[PDB]
Amino acid sequence: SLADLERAARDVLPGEIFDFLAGGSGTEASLVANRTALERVFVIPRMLRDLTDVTTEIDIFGRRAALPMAVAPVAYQRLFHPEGELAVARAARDAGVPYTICTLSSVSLEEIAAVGGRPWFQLFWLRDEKRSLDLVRRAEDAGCEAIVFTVDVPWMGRRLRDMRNGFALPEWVTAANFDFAPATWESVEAVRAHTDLPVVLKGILAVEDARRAVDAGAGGIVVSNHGGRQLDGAVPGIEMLGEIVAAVSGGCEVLVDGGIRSGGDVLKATALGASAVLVGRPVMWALAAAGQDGVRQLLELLAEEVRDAMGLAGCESVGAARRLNTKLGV
Amino acid sequence: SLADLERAARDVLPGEIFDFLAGGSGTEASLVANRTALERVFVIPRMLRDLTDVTTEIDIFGRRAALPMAVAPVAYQRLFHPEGELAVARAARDAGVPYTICTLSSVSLEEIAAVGGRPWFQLFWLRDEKRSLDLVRRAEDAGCEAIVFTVDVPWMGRRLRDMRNGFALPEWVTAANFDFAPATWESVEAVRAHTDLPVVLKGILAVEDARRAVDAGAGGIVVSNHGGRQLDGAVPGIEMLGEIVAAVSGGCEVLVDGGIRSGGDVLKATALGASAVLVGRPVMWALAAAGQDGVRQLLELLAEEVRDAMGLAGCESVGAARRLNTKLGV
Amino acid sequence: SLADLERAARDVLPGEIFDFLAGGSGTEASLVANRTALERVFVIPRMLRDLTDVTTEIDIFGRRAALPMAVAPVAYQRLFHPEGELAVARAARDAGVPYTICTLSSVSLEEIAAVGGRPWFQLFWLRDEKRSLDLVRRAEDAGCEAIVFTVDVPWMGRRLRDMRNGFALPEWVTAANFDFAPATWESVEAVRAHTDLPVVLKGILAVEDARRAVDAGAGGIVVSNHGGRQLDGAVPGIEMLGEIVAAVSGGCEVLVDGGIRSGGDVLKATALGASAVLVGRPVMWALAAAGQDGVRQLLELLAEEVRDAMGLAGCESVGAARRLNTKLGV
Amino acid sequence: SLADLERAARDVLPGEIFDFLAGGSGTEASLVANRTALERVFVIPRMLRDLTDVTTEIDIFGRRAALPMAVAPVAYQRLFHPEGELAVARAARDAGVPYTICTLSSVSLEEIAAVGGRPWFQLFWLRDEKRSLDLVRRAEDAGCEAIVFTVDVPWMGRRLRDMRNGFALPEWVTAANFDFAPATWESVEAVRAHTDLPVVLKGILAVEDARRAVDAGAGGIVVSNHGGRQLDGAVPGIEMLGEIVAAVSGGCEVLVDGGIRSGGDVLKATALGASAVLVGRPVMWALAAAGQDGVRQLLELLAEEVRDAMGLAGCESVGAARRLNTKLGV
Ligand SMILES: Cc1cc2c(cc1C)N(C[C@H](O)[C@H](O)[C@@H](O)COP(=O)(O)O)C1=NC(=O)NC(=O)[C@]1(O/C(C(=O)O)=C(/O)C(=O)O)N2
Ligand SMILES: Cc1cc2c(cc1C)N(C[C@H](O)[C@H](O)[C@@H](O)COP(=O)(O)O)C1=NC(=O)NC(=O)[C@]1(O/C(C(=O)O)=C(/O)C(=O)O)N2
Ligand SMILES: Cc1cc2c(cc1C)N(C[C@H](O)[C@H](O)[C@@H](O)COP(=O)(O)O)C1=NC(=O)NC(=O)[C@]1(O/C(C(=O)O)=C(/O)C(=O)O)N2
Ligand SMILES: Cc1cc2c(cc1C)N(C[C@H](O)[C@H](O)[C@@H](O)COP(=O)(O)O)C1=NC(=O)NC(=O)[C@]1(O/C(C(=O)O)=C(/O)C(=O)O)N2
Repeated sequence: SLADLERAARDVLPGEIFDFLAGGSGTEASLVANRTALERVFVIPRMLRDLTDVTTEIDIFGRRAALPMAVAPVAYQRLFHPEGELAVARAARDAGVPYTICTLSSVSLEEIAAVGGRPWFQLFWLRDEKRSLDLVRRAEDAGCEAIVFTVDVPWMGRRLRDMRNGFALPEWVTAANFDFAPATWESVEAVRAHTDLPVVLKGILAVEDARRAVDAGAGGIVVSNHGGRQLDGAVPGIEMLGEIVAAVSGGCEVLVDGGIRSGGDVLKATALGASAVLVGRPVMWALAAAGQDGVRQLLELLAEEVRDAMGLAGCESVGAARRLNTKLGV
Repeated sequence: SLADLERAARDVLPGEIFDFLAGGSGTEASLVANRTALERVFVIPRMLRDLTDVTTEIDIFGRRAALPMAVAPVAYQRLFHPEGELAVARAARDAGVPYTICTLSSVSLEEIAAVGGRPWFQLFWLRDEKRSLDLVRRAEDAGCEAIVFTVDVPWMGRRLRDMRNGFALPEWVTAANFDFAPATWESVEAVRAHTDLPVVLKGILAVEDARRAVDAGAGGIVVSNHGGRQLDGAVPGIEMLGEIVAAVSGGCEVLVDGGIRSGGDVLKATALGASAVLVGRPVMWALAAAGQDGVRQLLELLAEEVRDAMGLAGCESVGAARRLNTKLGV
Repeated sequence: SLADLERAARDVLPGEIFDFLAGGSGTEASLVANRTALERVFVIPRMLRDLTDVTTEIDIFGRRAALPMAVAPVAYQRLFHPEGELAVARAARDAGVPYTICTLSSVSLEEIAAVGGRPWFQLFWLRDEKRSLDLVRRAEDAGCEAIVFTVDVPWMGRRLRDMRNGFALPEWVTAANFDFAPATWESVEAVRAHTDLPVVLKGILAVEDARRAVDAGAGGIVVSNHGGRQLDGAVPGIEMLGEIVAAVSGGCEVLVDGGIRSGGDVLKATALGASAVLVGRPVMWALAAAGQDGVRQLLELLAEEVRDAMGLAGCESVGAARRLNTKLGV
Repeated sequence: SLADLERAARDVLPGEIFDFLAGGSGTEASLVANRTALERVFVIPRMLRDLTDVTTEIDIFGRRAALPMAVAPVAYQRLFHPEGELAVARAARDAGVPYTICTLSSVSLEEIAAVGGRPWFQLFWLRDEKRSLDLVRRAEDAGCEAIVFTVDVPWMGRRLRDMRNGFALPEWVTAANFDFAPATWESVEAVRAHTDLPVVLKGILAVEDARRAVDAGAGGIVVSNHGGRQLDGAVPGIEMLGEIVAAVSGGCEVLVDGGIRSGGDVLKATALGASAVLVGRPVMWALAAAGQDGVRQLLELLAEEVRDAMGLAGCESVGAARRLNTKLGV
């Protein structure tokens, strides 16, 4: 799987960049808990069903995706490889997986979107509502299909790895969308009224926040502790997903991320009730280790592992994988 | 117990063969979980009962067995020792334990069955229904007493040990029954209508699959994650057994396997409600380390450990061992 | 506490004797679980009560004891020190703690009892009922106050340490009461009708066995997996004690043993509802390391630790310690 | 965070003093459990609330504090640094955090209180009720705002580190308030009738003790196992807090301590329902490593971490942090 890639990335990247990537907030309690949560989940597979036409495809936000997965927004991809966002966006397009353009992309969102595929745009709320809504309109004018409003960063968590490294953006990595402020529910309304694209709230962990996101007109949420990078001691998304799925009752798409490292982890997420996962760090290890061709290989291996895991679980379709039962281990 | 044998086998076998044997799918989460599940189970022994006539015998599929245990189907036994299946089948016969002939046996099922004893036949479903049913008829014509239909291998799991070893069958190990396709419930019907032998579905983990197996006319099931070799993250059988036993309500025999390493583990399986266990890897460690006499010694040591464990638990009979209570530890 | 003593004993004893002492059955799952069970138990202390007259004394089987504790029966004490049972019995008497004379004592039970104090006698059932009942009468004629009928040894568990050591009784260690058979409930009746002493069944783990022991006229039970020396995978006593206490409802004394290593462990046992503990291995480490004076020092340190733990928990009396609540940790 | 400081303190202090500070009673089961309890607690953060005016302030015992935190009473602060209590009290005052003057302060309580700020006084009950009540009156005459009656030390726990070190007060460290006896509920009444200051019972772990403390006229309790220094095997405070909070139903302030090492730990304590925490050992590591300026820096870092954690959890106020939900991990 992806475990060699992690090493290959540790080798090629300067320590302080691999730390920017790998790290969480505080004591990294939430970073590690993301993995322990997935490792505790056991799937109950079903046997003897028709697998003649096993398909990993889903429809999400009006469109077909090849797998129940999107590339998570990860800022400043030129930190990992000279072609940064463009290499990832190309591989994503060719794998039929959505790609989430960041607000802090090291290439302009217009350029990334011209790559084609299914680009989404991740929004950080700026101090000026008009700058925020102009970023939303640019993304929509540029053909982005969803606004992934990041709602768990009223400010960045305390990253002790980057504080200890005195890490700072190299001169040659820029925020290309530019020549910030806590978001609120009113900020969500402002975006929702400005766009006809689906608004996807990223970083929901409370059941009542899931519910309110539906009330608020979200088309989706991402059940996420931000890869353990925001509140240290935040519950993992994976530990809140089943509850959140039951409370939303079909009222928006429910994605999850944090620690997805395999196809089997995708199967577990789907059996908990997720519509799709986001994968972050692994796509940046592939990017670091081998640029566009590395990301394309990661996405093919993940595509094979999802298909393998589904069929061994008796699931012809992602919808069947959602109906699987689970059992929690120790 | 068997722990020396494991070492003795590691010594004598080429690394890549010991890996074929020892390995599971994916990250081996289900391989390890099989052991953690049994280690969590504590038996509540009963005291002061009559042990004058302690007997480990059971009746299963019309016939007496000496212990609540059969040899699991393990392909290509000539990988482990020159006499392969014949050495194991001889030791099994002389120990009064059923032996499961594989579809991928490295000696023909007719030869293995001529050894006598209580041979069962494990069926992999082939692409051609007529080849499948002809393998069933051969087994029945050859005096096999049960068809162990393996229902958890629509295709083989991803074995990272064998992928990393680029492992492949030596020239001198053949599939002797030959000069494959996902099974379904219709495949089960096809076998059930073709034979009067008991059909035993191997690889059931879902309660509703157990129930349906009874509905379908199975004479037995094996509650099994295939030794952690199929879906990585599949629940252990041992973790589903009690639920499955309660749902079947006596309607077929319920075997379990995965990680049985002692007589006490046999006692635990029986106290959870299993009719019998299958033992896989340990019979191949004995075979590797000492051929027929090694398997016979393993089966005598297991026979002594089962009898010891039963009497220390106050059980004169396997039926009394099924009535024991358990308590789950950490 | 006792942890230095363990080392001091490892130093002075031949490896194979320290193994006779330290060891359990099978994989020692039940030996280790005894410790993990006590370590999981947290006491909820009470504050601000009157401690003016804190007393560790109890009345058990008609008589006062200085602490809620007795010395467990441990065979062949001359293995650990030349004065063997006599050194332990002297220290026990002078500490006001009952001492359990073994059926396999390396000094005659008449000699051990002449030491005075509060000797109990542990009975193994022999093949001949008349030899058994004659051992009971000797103990009673010798002034023993209780018969501790060991009911968890229809035969000795498989001790892999002693099998691997080919351990056997030295020539100079004898069974002094001599110049065996599974006990049953009828054996219990036979003893109960032969003596007016309290009969204490040692090795009860099932709730229904506790209840039946009361029905049968037992004056006590010892909730015990025999220090993990009998069924490997037997639940720890400490894990069944609260349930057993509730089911007996005051109908006999309920002792527990296995892994008691401190006064705080005595407090935990009492807060679970035990009347008293037995301590085995620690009394033999003291004996090995320093003979009679070593056992007397162990008993004084345990006496101080029990008194300390009780007062820090707000308990003036052992009866108050039984009313404490507990909380189970991980 | 504080983890470097711990090392810096280990370096500068004599082993036997760092052990006086770091150590618990018995096997330190309760010392370690304090940390495992906090590490098991996950917060469920809320998103998208107004953080325009995030404030860490609370009102407690009539007065504003800058953070939900006080310095715990820790005896003989001149052990850690020449300025001992005065350095800590100065830093506490300037950080707007209450400081708890000990009965065994190595500077007189009148001197410590002249520093100003929000001094509380911790009371150990003496053999003579009149000495006890005269210490209470001195504290009140000296402008202390609360009496923190320590109710979990009828006598000091067995500190094996200090027994093994034969540790004893250096000649140059004195008990400055001087030129002891178990407290009871009558002792609590005696203090309550002698002072109009709030009486805060420190070392409550039982629900019924919490309730009785309210009945008794306490203004507060501290849910505390005394940093694992008193009963070894005492439940952690953090494990009883939620239950205690629910039982008090607003009837007194409920503080907690034991193992608070960060702002996130403060957030966890508050989400469990605590009014405020006490921090002990970390304030003495800062003191040892850098005297007054070290304590002031610790309090600024803790102040920043609390504010960070609150905002990442969507809490504008400590009252909002109390309403957060939690989820217990493994
Ligand atoms: C290096 C880096 C950068 C980001 C992010 C993650 C990493 C690892 N994230 C979090 C991801 O989208 C995301 O939830 C996953 O990382 C968590 O899952 P995973 O890596 O285990 O698969 C991001 N999530 C977002 O919504 N937006 C990002 O820009 C996003 O937030 C920022 C940022 O812009 O600087 C951070 O610095 C940070 O999150 O710590 N950027
Ligand atoms: C080397 C090897 C080979 C097999 C199998 C196991 C091993 C270890 N199994 C699984 C066993 O029957 C079985 O459930 C036990 O192995 C699991 O228990 P255990 O070894 O812990 O006691 C097999 N179970 C079957 O129903 N049929 C086999 O042929 C069986 O499946 C195949 C195969 O034919 O190639 C596999 O390669 C595989 O399972 O991974 N073969
Ligand atoms: C070396 C030795 C010997 C014995 C026993 C224990 C040890 C350690 N026991 C078990 C104890 O009475 C007892 O329950 C405790 O050992 C378990 O608690 P602990 O040592 O953790 O405090 C014994 N319990 C009994 O009722 N009778 C003994 O003679 C007793 O049983 C025999 C025997 O006679 O040979 C054993 O060999 C054995 O138990 O394994 N003898
Ligand atoms: C070195 C030392 C000394 C004390 C105390 C703690 C330490 C570490 N305490 C316990 C604290 O107030 C307190 O609850 C915290 O230590 C527990 O939390 P933490 O250090 O993990 O943050 C104390 N709590 C009190 O109410 N009074 C103290 O004097 C207090 O009790 C005494 C004493 O006076 O000698 C002790 O020796 C002892 O507690 O073990 N003194």
